[PDB]
Amino acid sequence: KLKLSDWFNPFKRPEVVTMTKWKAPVVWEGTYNRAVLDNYYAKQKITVGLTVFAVGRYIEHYLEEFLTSANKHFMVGHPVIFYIMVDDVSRMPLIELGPLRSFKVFKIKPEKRWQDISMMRMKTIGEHIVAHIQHEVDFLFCMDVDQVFQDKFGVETLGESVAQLQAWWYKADPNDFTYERRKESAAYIPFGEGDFYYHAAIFGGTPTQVLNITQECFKGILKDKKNDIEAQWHDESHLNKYFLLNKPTKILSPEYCWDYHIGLPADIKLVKMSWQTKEYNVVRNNV
Ligand SMILES: O=c1ccn([C@@H]2O[C@H](COP(=O)(O)OP(=O)(O)O)[C@@H](O)[C@H]2O)c(=O)[nH]1
Ligand SMILES: OC[C@H]1O[C@@H](O[C@H]2[C@H](O)[C@@H](O)[C@H](O)O[C@@H]2CO)[C@H](O)[C@@H](O)[C@H]1O
Ligand SMILES: [Mn+2]
Repeated sequence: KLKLSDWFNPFKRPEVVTMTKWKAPVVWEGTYNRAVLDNYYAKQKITVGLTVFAVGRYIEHYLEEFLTSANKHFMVGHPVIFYIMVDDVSRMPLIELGPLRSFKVFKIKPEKRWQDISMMRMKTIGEHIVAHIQHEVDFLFCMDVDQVFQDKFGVETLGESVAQLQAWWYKADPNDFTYERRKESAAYIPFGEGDFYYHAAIFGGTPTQVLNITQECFKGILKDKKNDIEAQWHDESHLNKYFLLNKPTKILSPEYCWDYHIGLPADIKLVKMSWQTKEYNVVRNNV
C-alpha cells in the first residue's frame, strides 16, 4: 500500500543515477522522506534485524565500534535485533544498548582461510534465517564488521532485496568493474554485461529474499570449489553475479558505505557508514 512517489524524489539529486532501467530507486541523501516512512512503518510494528560476523581479531579490532555505532544510528525509532556471530563468545564485548535495541550471540566455527570465513557467512545466515530470523523480523541486513555508522541509517533503506553500491566504482562503466571474468566460475559475468558493482559489505531485504540471496551465493561458492576455482572477490563476486540475474528492488548510494580514503567528492553529501582502514597484517592469518 506504499508507492515509491510517496517517499522517494529523484529530482532532489539530479546529478546522480537515481533510478535503474528496471525502475528500482537508488537512495541518495536528499531524495528520501524518512518521516513519511517512519510513520508508515511504525504502524506496521516492523522489526529490523542485523547480522554481523566477527571471527578472529576482527572481534577485538571492530566488533565494539560497529555495535556502538549501529546502536546509535541503525533503524532508530523501531525495534531492532542484532545477531552477532563470533567464534569465541568470551571475547565478545557487551556494550550498553539503547531503547528499542536488543540482541543475541551465537558461537560459530572458525574456518581456516579468511576467504572461507567471509564466504561461509552465506551458508550460516541462511541457516539462521530458516531457524529463527524469518520469525523475528520483517527486514534483515547483513554487514561486514570492519565499518562504522556515522549517521542515520534508517527505514528509507528497507526493501524486498537491497544492494549497496561499492564506493570506488559507482561511476565506472561495467567493463571496468572487478567482476569475476573467468567462465569457469559460477560468479562469471561476461564483458558487455552488468548494471552496477555491488559491495558485499552491505546487503539485505526480506528474510525470504535474503534467504534466496545467500542460498544462491553459497551454491555458487560450493560449485567453484568442486571445479577447483575461487571467485576473484569471493562472495562479492558471487553476490554480483546474483544481483545481475535477480535485480535488487532497491540500491543504496555510496553515501551508505563510504571509504574516506577516496576523500569526499561533491556527490557524497552525508556519509551514513564508513569503511575501517584495512589491517590485514593483524586480523588475517593467511594468503
Ligand atoms: O578472518 C576473518 C575474515 C573475515 N571476517 C568477516 O567477513 C567480513 C568481510 O571480510 P573483510 O572485512 O576481510 O572484507 P574486505 O571488506 O576487506 O574485502 C568482515 O567484515 C568480517 O565480519 C571475519 O570475521 N574474520
Ligand atoms: O574490487 C572489489 C574490491 O575492492 C576493494 O577496494 C579497493 C578498490 O576496488 C580499488 O579500486 C582501490 O584502489 O583500493 C581499494 C582497497 O582499499 C575492497 O576492499 C574489497 O572488499 C572489494 O570490494
Ligand atoms: Mn569488509
